[PDB]
Amino acid sequence: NQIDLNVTCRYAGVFHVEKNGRYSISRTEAADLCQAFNSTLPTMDQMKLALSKGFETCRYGFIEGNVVIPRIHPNAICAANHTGVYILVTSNTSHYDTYCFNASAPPEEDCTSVTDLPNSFDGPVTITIVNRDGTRYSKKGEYRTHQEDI
Ligand SMILES: Nc1cccc2c1CCN(CCCOC1CCOCC1)C2
Repeated sequence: NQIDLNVTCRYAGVFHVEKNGRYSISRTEAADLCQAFNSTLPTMDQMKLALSKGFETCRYGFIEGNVVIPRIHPNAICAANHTGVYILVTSNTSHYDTYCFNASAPPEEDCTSVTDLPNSFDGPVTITIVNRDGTRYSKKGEYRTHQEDI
């Protein structure tokens, strides 16, 4: 009973989280996930600022209202070579990664590791934060509040 959460650098408080390195988070689970990080789903304005500071990924994730990929550099296999905050328009499916926003984070690029999940609640799951440099932090707990997400 284990979940890996792959997390990125923060840019103006905004970061990306993948569950088990595969698209697998529902919109309701994304909100609970960010809450476990004492974070919220970013607004488009927050995300655009993060992008201006250096934030980009090659993965779809939720923000408040939309599913997006922030892109700085054109890449043919990432958001169809677009730049800016690319908005997913047409999809059959409901499960993606998530973006999260922590207001307490540094204002620009913070590429330090994440070493806590400060607002997870009591639970039976071994939750492991996995940073891009491989550093890991684990704790027993839960963050999902909706039964349909478990
Ligand atoms: N931040 C982080 C920490 C630990 C592992 C990882 C990441 C981000 C990328 N992520 C990629 C996982 C799957 O690669 C995707 C497949 C879909 O297209 C973009 C790359 C791995």
